[PDB]
Order: sequence, then structure tokens, then C-alpha cells
Amino acid sequence: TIVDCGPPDDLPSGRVEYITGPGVTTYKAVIQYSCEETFYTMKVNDGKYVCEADGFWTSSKGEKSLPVCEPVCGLSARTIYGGQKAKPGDFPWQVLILGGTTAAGALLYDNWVLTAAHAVYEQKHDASALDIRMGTLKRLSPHYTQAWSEAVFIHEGYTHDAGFDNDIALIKLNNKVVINSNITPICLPRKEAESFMRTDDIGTASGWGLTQRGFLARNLMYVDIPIVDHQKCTAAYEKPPYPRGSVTANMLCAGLESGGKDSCRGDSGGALVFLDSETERWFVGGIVSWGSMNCGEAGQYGVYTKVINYIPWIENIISDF
Ligand code: NA
Repeated sequence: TIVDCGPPDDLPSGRVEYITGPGVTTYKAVIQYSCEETFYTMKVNDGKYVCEADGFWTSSKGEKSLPVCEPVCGLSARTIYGGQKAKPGDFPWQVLILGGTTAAGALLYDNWVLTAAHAVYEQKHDASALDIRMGTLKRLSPHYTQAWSEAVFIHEGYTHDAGFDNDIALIKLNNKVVINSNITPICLPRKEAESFMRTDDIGTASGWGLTQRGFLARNLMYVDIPIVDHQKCTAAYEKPPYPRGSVTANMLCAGLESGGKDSCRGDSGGALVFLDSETERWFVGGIVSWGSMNCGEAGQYGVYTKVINYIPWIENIISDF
């Protein structure tokens, strides 16, 4: 009359292995879950489950739910105006988004893309699936990893063509991307990531947007730029033709007084990344949002969506879908 927990549930990006015996799922039987460990790490459990008296597989912590295989994030082979050419593995989360004008995003997990709302607003509201490409440095190459949007979430505080407050969006991909050295997600900022995002701290913008030549780049470029004091950045946009209060608390600014280093038209949606020097992992602190019309203009800093403000929103959507 012994209870049978049956076959273990499927562990996405993982595997079930029988400890007691091949295919034995009766009371007291033990199994071990593991992840594809090169690119994924097991979270919330050590993966040891046992058949309980109630017919359920339960962890060492007594949880009825599965462990989670989570893509390793923030790896880089490092360890756009006035920049230089990226190398393979430099920005493996970098995503190209087509359909409208050139835009970009950053891979999260193995099935989400973080981008700017302004970059995808028109396409989403024309009910057109987004053509999403990764694993390539060359914008116009026929060789890339193809993904397709299943859903686009635009922040509900964003108002298209009326300022860039809340300029953030999430794309759910219809399939998991195969994670490798050339394709890995960026890390979301942890609580204390602000300690690496103070005035004068260095972030990196990457993209295929306009260079100093005034044309899009064929190959992925990047620049390191300092975070700019918020009041200083606010004052820089306190003039025509900008509407009052264009720079908000949901934005950070980055760039030089001289304009020598900047993100431009076409860089939209890209992640402004920073290095957590303690974990040695890169994370996304900003999204390429807006700036003055002319790229690399002196005294007109690039303005980025302040990603850390949207962690609850991001976690709400990713957890719920
Ligand atoms: Na500008």
C-alpha cells in the first residue's frame, strides 16, 4: 500500500538522476537534481529530494517546489561616439532588435530581453513580433542566433513621445536561448549596486548606433563613461527645446563635459553596464534612453533609465510570466 511519488518533475536546464535505483519512485526513494553547470547554477536547493508520506518529492528544506537552474550572468572577456570595437565575448548579453529603426537590448536569464520602451513601443502596438538577434558583432551579418518576441511589456508609466520617464520594457522570448561563451545574460543590479554607480564611477555603453562619423556602425562598439552629477545633468537640459522636468529621479546621466564619449541614435535600448568589483560580474545599471539631438555634444550628457528603480517591476513581470 506504499505511496508512489511517480516520475520527478522536469527541471528546465537540468536533469533528474535516481539515487536509490533506476526508476524507483516509492516512499523513501531519493533523487538528485543538477544543472548544466558550465552556464547554469542551481538555486534554492542542493537538489536532494525524497519521496514523502504525502506522495510528494520534497527537498532537504521540506519544499514541494523544484530547484531553479539560473543562467550565470555578467561574464565578460573584458574581465557609440568616441569608442572602440568590441571583441567576441565582451558584451555577450548584447541583443540587436529590428523592425523599427536600429535599436538594442540586453539578455536577461535565457529568455528575456531588457530594453527601452521608446525602442519597441511602435512595433509592439502594431502587434508585430520583434526580430531579435544575438551572438553577432556585425549588425548586418546573415550569421546570428535568432529569437522572436512572445510578449512585450512596456512600463505603464511610460508615455510615448512625451518625455522619457519610465523608459523601460521587457521582451519575453518564445524560446530559451542556448547559452554559451558568446551569449550570456547581464546581471540585474543587487541592493548595494549603487555603491558602484556613484558620480564619477565608470560605466560602459555598447551598441551599433552613430559614431563621430555620423553613421551607424557595422560592428559593435563600446565606450567607458563616467556617471554625471544629477543636478549638473538636470541643469544641462533646463532649456529649449526640452520640456520642464525632462531629467527625473528615474534617470541617471553619463558622459563628458567635452562630449567626446557618448551613446547615440541607434544605441537605444542598450544596457549601460558596470563592474561589481567584488563578485567580478557585470550588471546593468542603465538603459540607453535619450539625450540631445546631436551626438557627442559638449555639456549635453547621455540620459539613461535608472534600472535599479525598476527592480520590483522587472521581478513582478519576469516572475508572473
Ligand atoms: Na546629444
